[PDB]
Formats: sequence, structure tokens, C-alpha cells
Amino acid sequence: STNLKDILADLIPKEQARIKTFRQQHGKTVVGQITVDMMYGGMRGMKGLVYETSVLDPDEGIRFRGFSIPECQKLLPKAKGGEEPLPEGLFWLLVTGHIPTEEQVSWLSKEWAKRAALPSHVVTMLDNFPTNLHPMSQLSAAVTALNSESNFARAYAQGISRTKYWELIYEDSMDLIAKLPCVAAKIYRNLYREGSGIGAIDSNLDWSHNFTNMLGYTDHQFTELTRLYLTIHSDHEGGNVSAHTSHLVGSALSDPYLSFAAAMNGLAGPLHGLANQEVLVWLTQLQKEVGKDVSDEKLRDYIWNTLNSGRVVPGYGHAVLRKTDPRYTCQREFALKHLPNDPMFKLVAQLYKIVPNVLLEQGKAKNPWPNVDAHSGVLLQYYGMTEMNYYTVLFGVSRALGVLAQLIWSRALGFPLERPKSMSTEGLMKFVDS
Amino acid sequence: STNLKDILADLIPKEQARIKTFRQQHGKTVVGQITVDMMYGGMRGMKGLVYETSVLDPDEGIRFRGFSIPECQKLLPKAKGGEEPLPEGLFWLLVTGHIPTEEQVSWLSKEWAKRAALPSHVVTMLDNFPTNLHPMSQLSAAVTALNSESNFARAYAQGISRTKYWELIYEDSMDLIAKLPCVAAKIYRNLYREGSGIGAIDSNLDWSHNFTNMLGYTDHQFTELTRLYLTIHSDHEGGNVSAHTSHLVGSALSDPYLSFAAAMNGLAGPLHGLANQEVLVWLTQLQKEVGKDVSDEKLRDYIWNTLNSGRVVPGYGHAVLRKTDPRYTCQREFALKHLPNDPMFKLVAQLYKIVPNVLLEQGKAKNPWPNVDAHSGVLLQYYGMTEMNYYTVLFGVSRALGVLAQLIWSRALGFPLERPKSMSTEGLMKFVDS
Ligand SMILES: CC(C)(COP(=O)(O)OP(=O)(O)OC[C@H]1O[C@@H](n2cnc3c(N)ncnc32)[C@H](O)[C@@H]1OP(=O)(O)O)[C@@H](O)C(=O)NCCC(=O)NCCS
Ligand SMILES: O=C([O-])CC(=O)C(=O)O
Repeated sequence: STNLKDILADLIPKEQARIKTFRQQHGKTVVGQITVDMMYGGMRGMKGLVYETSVLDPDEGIRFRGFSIPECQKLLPKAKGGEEPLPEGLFWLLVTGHIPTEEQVSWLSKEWAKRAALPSHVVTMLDNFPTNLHPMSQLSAAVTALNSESNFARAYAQGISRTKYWELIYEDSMDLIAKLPCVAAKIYRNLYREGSGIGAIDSNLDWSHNFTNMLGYTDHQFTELTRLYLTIHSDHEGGNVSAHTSHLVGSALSDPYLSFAAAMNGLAGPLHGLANQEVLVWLTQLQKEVGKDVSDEKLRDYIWNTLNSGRVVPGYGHAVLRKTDPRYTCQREFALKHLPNDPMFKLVAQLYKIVPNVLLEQGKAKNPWPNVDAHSGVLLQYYGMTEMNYYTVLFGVSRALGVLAQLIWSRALGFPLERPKSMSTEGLMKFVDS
Repeated sequence: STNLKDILADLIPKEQARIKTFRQQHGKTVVGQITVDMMYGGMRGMKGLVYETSVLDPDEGIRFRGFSIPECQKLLPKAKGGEEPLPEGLFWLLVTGHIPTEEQVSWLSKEWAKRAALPSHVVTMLDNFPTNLHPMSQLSAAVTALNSESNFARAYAQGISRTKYWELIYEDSMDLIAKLPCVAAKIYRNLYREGSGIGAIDSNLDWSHNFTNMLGYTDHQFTELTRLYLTIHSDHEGGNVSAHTSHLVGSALSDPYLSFAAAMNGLAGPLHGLANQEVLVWLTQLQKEVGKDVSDEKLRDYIWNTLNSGRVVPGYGHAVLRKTDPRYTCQREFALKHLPNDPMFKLVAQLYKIVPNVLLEQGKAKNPWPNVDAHSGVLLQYYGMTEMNYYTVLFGVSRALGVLAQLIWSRALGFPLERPKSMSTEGLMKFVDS
């Protein structure tokens, strides 16, 4: 009823059967071709893996178990007094395929509060890290070190039945998600608040609120922003580096801690998790150079100059998209409600009215619309979260929700080791001649 | 000259132009098909990536830049007064595609000696890790923490040209390889020798010898074993989880420290890097039940009984190999030379005589021949290294050579982000129906 674990136990046989049926009908059906170019091009365009939790709708943006962002905003439980979807709800959705009730979300909040304690060896290690070790490296190292807590790793050693893997994956994933705000808050405080304590978990608060408390923030609007942010960055299909990495490392039966840590190493890559930062830097430098009271015309002028030097307009354009990412719109509405007077926000709203100015005036992009990362920095900075080197840690805490919901299902469904075949250039040149 | 970095700088343009033409002429050529089953089955049999350093014939086993293990055992430099190939030469081969001279190997030993220092925060973290944190977790966490020393990460943030990425990746890889024995030996001694010190690096020893010194082994044969072990586990194509994880995380421009630590979390998975231990636990059990000097007859009994009960013979089979693993034969040759009368070895050899026979007599094999992991445990245990949980740390140190060699090249050749397309079961169903 409230116990997600039993609800999941009842859902798994149905999904197994549905998959078995489809594979028995179509296992040998060709869904795509592999070219030499795909091999050299990072598997671009190649349908490579099954990932159940989210799908990119090319006319509506990301869908979470079939629900668009606007639909999650309407349907997911809010905190009492709140307008923003609780990440607990999102996770319940990703795991079950169902919108939770308020009571299920409350049960989930309390489950994560109960599991939130850090072992001292991780507290120690975090407390010993130097300030020149990047927050993401601290996050990954700590999560790795938490695997001393792994239920799954120990059960596997004892010879547990395959039919039970998902249960221990579930437990470890619940433990991890509950711990992550503690880890992330310890890093923030050690780096930017002189090593002060994170304080206590409150059994009766949602996950986002316990998080913003441990960070040392008090602002209701910042907790609402955090609720939204953690919901919308939660999952984006399986093919992004962080999801894929978790998937790949999980497929070797590495526990959730190791899988998630590896994922965070992928997220730390400049081409995956640093878009938030690049935008904000660019906005800062812009606003200082043209002033707050900049007119459309002069701002338009600036953008043209930027692009006349083959410099990118950060956060406009994407890999796979076709319209304003609802993940942006979502933050825009937030800002228009809560900080309409803020200068940097007013610039970001001004860049939205003007920048689309055709990336088809080129032909060498694919989209003139802003992605999620064009809006996130200004909101964080507005609320006093100015340490841009930490922004990817927030993305990482969000992304836990998606990749762990999927990891539970991958083991439930008995997905095997991921092991594609590689070839060398020499090998391939020979292969194409034969 | 002897400077590998200048030699590599001269090779790269050649290979760039050769790939550019090949892709121009044959980029659209189809090399394979994707089926529904491949998507559900972990990309099994799917040509997914280009990986230049090594190629596995299902038939004759791994080739390092076109050279088999037997060929490398003869051609690669040895230590003065030794018979086993030095890992240094293997790395040189993987990087350049050329067999090194003695002098080049000597230069590379000294480069690694000089780069071997750990920063104080990493020494501290290792000394503080508790005894219930697995060696592989310690190794991954430590390597992640070393990324404070990344030249690549700092250059990237300053806006270095893409033409130069390979240089900083090379520098960081050389630093990581140099440090890994220090990290590995600290772990070993902290866990298994009550925290005693690793001592010092000798500037004129090879990498493997410095390593065994720091582990506390002084036996010349154990150094020779280590030299061979680190050479032969170095690389096994791009599709294995450790190499693939490194490739995938690397493709987001994460530095070698992050890429490698992610790879280790993959290696730590039971389906990837725990086979050695699983073999050795099975053999030990076997040699209790059926006694010390068992007869072929009684041995074949146990093997039949194992198969009958639906139980697996660890150490036999593979995801692509379909014949005796040359990495096994290697370890056999070493055993026949150095420890023929060892009882546990006699069993391993006995099992090679029996197990392949009965495995086909059954016919549910696909690969009835032993892989590397069938043979390594009894060699390690022979020399006093009985801490099974540590064995995968040795594999990891070896594998750095292959994956970092390839990572230099991936960046040199400008390989993009790895980003396959995922699909849900529902989405795939709809895709196929359309
Ligand atoms: C390596 C391994 C996992 C590859 O399996 P795979 O490619 O998925 O499977 P195969 O093509 O061999 O499958 C044929 C059947 O023979 C079985 N099989 C393979 N090797 C076997 C062995 N040594 N003993 C018993 N059964 C074996 C498989 O499990 C499979 O059984 P099933 O079809 O009834 O489910 C498998 O051979 C194995 O279990 N090896 C033992 C562990 C080991 O040594 N691993 C180290 C390599 S990474
Ligand atoms: O995948 C994308 O297009 C955006 C992204 O990096 C993520 O959310 O993972």
C-alpha cells in the first residue's frame, strides 16, 4: 500500500512477461544498421540499450514513464504549502510507472530520513579532503567509500539467487539516495562554510528540505527551487554519459555505490556536466560589459558580434531536441513568479526574446532554443548559491533518482553484462574489404 | 629518440590522415545490424567502438598492436637477469605500435620512477580507510582523489586547443601509471601488514620491481611473475567493461584519473574482475572434498557431478574467446617452469586435461577452454599472496596500461562523446510496429 518494495515486487513479474513476449515475437528483428562512421562517432544514432525510466519525446521534451514535465508539475505531490513537485514523487513514478498519492510520498520522505546516516569513515574522509579537490571528485570518492555499506555486494558474496538481486539493489539505492544530501552538504560546508557541521536530519521533512537545511539555507523559495531542480534533472534517457556509465558498470553487478560513483566521474566531464557553469560565466561577463539597463537593440548587437567571431551563445542549441526544453520553461515560470525584478534573471529573459535569432542563419547547429542549463545558474546565484564549482554536485544528486530507479529495473529484468565488440582501424579496413 | 612523447607526436598525424580518408571512402559502409535481442542482451555481438591498442581473435586470443602474447614474450625487453617481458615495453608497444628497444624501455622505467610521488592528502586518505573497505574501493577512491593533480583538467578549464588534448592526457596518464604501484602497495600494507610503510622508490629499478619491493616481496620469481602478470592483463579490446567504462567516461573529456577510477568500479563488478577469487575458492573447496592427490577418474567424477547439479566450473568459457586463452597458457608455462610440484597447480593442470573433455561431451558450452582467471590465483597464493580480496587490485594496475594507452589515442584522434540512443520497451515496441 505504502511499501514501495512490495508494490515493486508485484509489478516485476508483469514487466518480465511483457519483455519475454516481445523478445519472443521480435528478438531477431532488425532495428538499425551499424556503419563505420557510427563506430568512429561515439555510437551516434545507434540504438544500443534498453532504458525504461525516461524517453525523449521530440515534440514535448523528456517524458518520465510517459509523463511530460508539465504533467509532472500538475500531478506529482507538492510539499504542503508548496507549488513544486517533490523529487520523492518523481522517484516513485520512475520506479512504479504510477503517480504516487500524497501518503506514498510521505512514506518515501520518512524512509529516506531514516536511512540518511553517514558512516564515520566517510565523514572523516570528507573532513580530510583539501580545498583544491573538485567537489565532484569529493562526491565520487565518498560514494565509492560508502560501498562498505553495500547490502548487495555482501549478499552476492554469499551466493544469493539471481531472482533476488533487485531487492538488495533496491535497498542499497534507497540507502544511497538518503545519504547523498548528507555527503553533498558536507562537501559544500567543508569547501565554502569553513567546515561547519551539517546538523541533523528531521524525520518529518522532505528530502529537498533536509538537503537545503544541511547546506545552511533557510529560504522557502530556495527549497522550492531545489524541489523543482532535483525533479527535472532526475533522468534523461539511458544514452547520456552518466546514465550509460551507471548502466554499464551496473551490468557487471557492481553495487549501486560503485555504479553511481562511476556515473559521477562521467558527469564530471566538461562535455557532460559543465554547461550550467559556462552559461553563468558568460551571463556575468555580459551583464558587467553592457550594464543591467541594456536595451534589446544593443543586446541584439552584442549577440551578433559574439556569433560573428564563431563564438557560441552558451545554452542555446543542443544534441537532440526541437523546441524550448520544457526544463527551461519550468525555471522561467518559477523566476517570473518569484524573482521578476532580479537583474540577471531579466537578462536571461531578455536573451530568450532575442537570441533565437536563427542558428539556421548558419545551418551548422540544429536548434535555436535554450536548453535546461541556460536558466539554472541565475536561479542558484539569486538564492546565494554562488560557488559554481559545486553546481554539478546538485545535478549529480538529481541524476541519482533516475539512474538508480533504472538500476533496480535492470537487475529485476536480468539485463546481462554490457559487452559490445570493438575493432581497430586496421581491423575495420580489413573487414570492409572482406 | 627515447622521448615517447616526441615519437608519439610524429605518429599521430599519419594516423589522423589514414582515418580521415578511410571515413571519407567508407564511413557509410554497413558493418553489422542491430536486433531487438542485442539491445536487451547488452550489445552482445554488436560492433560498437573503435579501439586501437588490442584486438581479440575469438580464435588465437588477444593481440597487442598485431602481436600475440607468445610473440611479445620473445620480443619485449626483459629485466637484466630475467626472462619475463617488462610491462614498460608492453605500454610502449600499445602507444606506438612498435616494439621498444632496451634503451626505450630503460628510459620509460626511469620516467615512471620520477613521477611516482603521492600528494599528502592521498597518503592520508589511504591511511585512514577502515579494514572493511574493500581494496578495489580504496583503489578507486584514491585514484579519484589524485585528480587534484590533473594537468588535463586545469588546461581544459583555461581553454587549450583540442589539437593539444592528447599531450595533457599523456602527461596525466604517465603520472597515474607511475603512482598506481604506490597506491596499490599502500592499500596492501595498510590492510594486510598492519600499516607498515611502503619504503622508497629506487630510481634505477623497473616499475614491477619497485612495486613488489613496496608490497614487501623480495622473491625474484615473484617479481618475474608480477612482470608477466602486469604485461598480460594489460589490455583485452575495448568491449570489456573496464576498457569500455574508461572509454565512455574519457569521451566526456574527464581526465585519466576520473576515467581510470570509473573503470575500476567496473572492474570491481563480480562479472568482470572477481573470477580469479571464484576460481581459487572453488579449487580449495574441491581439494578438501576429493583430497590432495586425486586420480583423473575421481576428478572427472566431481566435474560431472558439478555439471549435473546445474553448477558451473569457474575459469572455463568467455564472452568472445572460443579457444584456450593465451593468457592461461602463459601462466601454465610459468608454472611448469617454477612450481611444477605445487599441489594446487597440479590440480589446475589436471583440470585442463579433464574439464575441456567433459564440457563438450555435455555440449552446453560454446567455449570449453579455460580463460586467464582459471590459472592466476594458484600462482599468487604460491608466493605468499593469499589475500584474495586484493587480487583484482593487481588486475587493475595492469589494465591501466591498456586503457590509458588507448585514452591517449582517443583524444589524439578526436573521438567524440559516446552517446548511443536508448529506448524503452514500450518505445521499442512502437518503433518496431511502425
Ligand atoms: C564467461 C561466461 C560468463 C560467458 O557466458 P555467455 O557468453 O553468456 O554464455 P555461453 O555462450 O557460454 O552460454 C552457453 C551455456 O553454457 C554455459 N557455460 C559456459 N561456460 C560454462 C562453464 N565453465 N561451466 C558451466 N556452464 C558453462 C552458460 O552459462 C550457458 O548456459 P545456459 O545457456 O544454459 O544459460 C561463462 O562462460 C562463465 O560462466 N564462465 C565462468 C566464470 C569465468 O570464468 N569468468 C571469467 C571470464 S570474464
Ligand atoms: O542528455 C542531454 O541532452 C542533457 C544532459 O546532459 C542530461 O540531462 O543528461
